[PDB]
Amino acid sequence: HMEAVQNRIVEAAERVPGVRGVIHLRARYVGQDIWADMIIGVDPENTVEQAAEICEAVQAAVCGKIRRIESLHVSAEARE
Amino acid sequence: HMEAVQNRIVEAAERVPGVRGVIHLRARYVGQDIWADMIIGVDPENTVEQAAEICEAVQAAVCGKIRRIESLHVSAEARE
Repeated sequence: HMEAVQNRIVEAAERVPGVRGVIHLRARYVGQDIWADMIIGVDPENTVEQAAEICEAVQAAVCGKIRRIESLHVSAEARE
Repeated sequence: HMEAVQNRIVEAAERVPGVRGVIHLRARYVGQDIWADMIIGVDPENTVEQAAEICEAVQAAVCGKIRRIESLHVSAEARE
């Protein structure tokens, strides 16, 4: 069920270089698939280009570890 | 009606230093009030802190020029 899977999403995101916590994570089942929407924190002094790069990195790492996720949006917000 | 008001939103955003076009703008009436959701473009080499600053700037400039707007979210995406 969901919570197990949410823990796995947060844990996978957090192991990616540049991720400063997961700020928000919304996940829902579309049948047997997961669709999710997430915000990560990032260094405020990172450039927008760097923030985008970490987001794709997170998107790839999470999709790679949790196979049932068929849609994942990752966006970023300054933190710390 | 709406389109007039959307033109005014885009025009106000675009006069703010650091705004590289309006990428997306969703506006709806909640009665006589406007609630809107917008994405601006920004220099990819700006820092996340700078991108946030321009967003607040846009939020303030648009709310100040279009009085019926009672809710406005501004977020940012690298452009050019």
